[PDB]
Amino acid sequence: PMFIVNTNVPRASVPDGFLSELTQQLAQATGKPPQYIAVHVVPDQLMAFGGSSEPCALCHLHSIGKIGGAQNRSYSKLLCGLLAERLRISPDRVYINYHDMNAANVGWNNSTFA
Amino acid sequence: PMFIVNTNVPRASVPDGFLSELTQQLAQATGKPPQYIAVHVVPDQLMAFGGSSEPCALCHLHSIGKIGGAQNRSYSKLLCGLLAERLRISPDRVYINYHDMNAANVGWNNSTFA
Amino acid sequence: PMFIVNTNVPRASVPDGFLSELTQQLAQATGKPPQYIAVHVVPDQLMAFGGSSEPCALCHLHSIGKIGGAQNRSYSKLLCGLLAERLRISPDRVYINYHDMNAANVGWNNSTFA
Repeated sequence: PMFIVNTNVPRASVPDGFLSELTQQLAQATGKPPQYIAVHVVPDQLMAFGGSSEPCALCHLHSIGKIGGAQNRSYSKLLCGLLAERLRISPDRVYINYHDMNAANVGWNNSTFA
Repeated sequence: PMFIVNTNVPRASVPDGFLSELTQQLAQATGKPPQYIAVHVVPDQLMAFGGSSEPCALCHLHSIGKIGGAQNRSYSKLLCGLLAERLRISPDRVYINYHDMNAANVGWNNSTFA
Repeated sequence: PMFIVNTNVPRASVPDGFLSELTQQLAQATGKPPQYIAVHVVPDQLMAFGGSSEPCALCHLHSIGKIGGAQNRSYSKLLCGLLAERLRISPDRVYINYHDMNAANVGWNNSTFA
């Protein structure tokens, strides 16, 4: 899995430990080994949500499998909860796009996962 | 819907009001309410288009529906026009990727849009 | 085609000439003219891979065709090789997502590629 969060929250408001927390919680939610989880946080962005520059987050989760209606609801509750608790972003100002990647379309370690 | 523009144009060259203009124009183009439109502009990037570094833009539009051949031509005319007028980016140095998202694959407000 | 590399490697560690080298190597690999290749490098990012903040890269290649099992293996060896040689990133700390775009879903120059 690969997770990115783009946010207008400033860098100083991203707490120490946040990447590690994202890694751990995504491993557990997806079932994937922690070694395969990559996370990326991009603060200080020029963004708006509904026209407003109040705190918001625009995100993507790419995964080989483990994407589907029920799973994605669970991920959204998890990830919105973390963004609310840690970055003080309202859940209704978060979008997360879920992308089910075929293994042949993910490169890693000089090859692909097919 | 959510829209990102990655550009090498400097931040000071992004005019005041630009995020709002994008929000408004995308609401009208997609037909979705402005409350549901999110926009993200990433200036000052290290980029090349066709081997050169004049102003350029690499973009993505993620929408739940409202993506298709004729719609996308109209969005491209609209968005290239805005990037030309406001950021002085030639239309032949813009790529926009259109992504039709399923509602179950978009998280928001602790759940999905399904 | 367009390629993005997000990395925690600092900007000063990105060699002069890297954008041009990516352009040329991707033109050759995809078989597309260099004029149609766009590249975007994003250093200094807050990211982790497997929980670790050692050097890593998270990448995307969007192409209208020229995406498939064997092609993507070849791209991954090429790109991991460049990231190792030029940015000193371990291949096993690189993900590259390959996205085969429909021509009608790519805007350019006021229209689409359809």
